[PDB]
Amino acid sequence: NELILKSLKLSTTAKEPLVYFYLIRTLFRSIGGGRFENLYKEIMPLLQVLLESLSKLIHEARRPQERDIYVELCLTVPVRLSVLVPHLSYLMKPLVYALNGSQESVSQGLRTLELCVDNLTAEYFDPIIEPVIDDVMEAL
Repeated sequence: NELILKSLKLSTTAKEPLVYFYLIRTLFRSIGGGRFENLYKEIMPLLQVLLESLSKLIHEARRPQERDIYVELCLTVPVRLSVLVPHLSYLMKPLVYALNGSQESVSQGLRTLELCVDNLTAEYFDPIIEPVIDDVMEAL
C-alpha cells in the first residue's frame, strides 16, 4: 500500500511519470495471493479515479503508449470481481480504448468483458454499460 501511494504521489511531480506507472503495471502483473486484494480493497477508489482522470485528460503526448499503460492498469487490477462490482463506471470508459488498441489490450478487454457479462445480473449491469454501449458494440 505504501509503495502504491508513494508511486502515485511522486508520479504527480516526477519529470517522467510514466516510469512509476510502469512499476505499478509490473507489480500488478507479477502479484498473486489472497491477502493482496484485501489490501487493495481500501485504496481501490483513489487508484481508479486517478487512472480515469489521467486517461481522459491525455492527448497522446509522445505516442498512445501512455493511454495503453493507463487502460492496462485500469483493467489489470488483481482484486476479485465481487469486490470490484462497485466502481465499475470507472472501468467502463477505458473498455472501449482497450478494445480499440493492440492485440494484448484487446485480449485483456475481452477477458474483462467475459468476466463481467456472465457474473453480473442483467438489470444491474445494463445501466452501467448504457453510456458506452454503442462504441463497445461497434468495437466488438
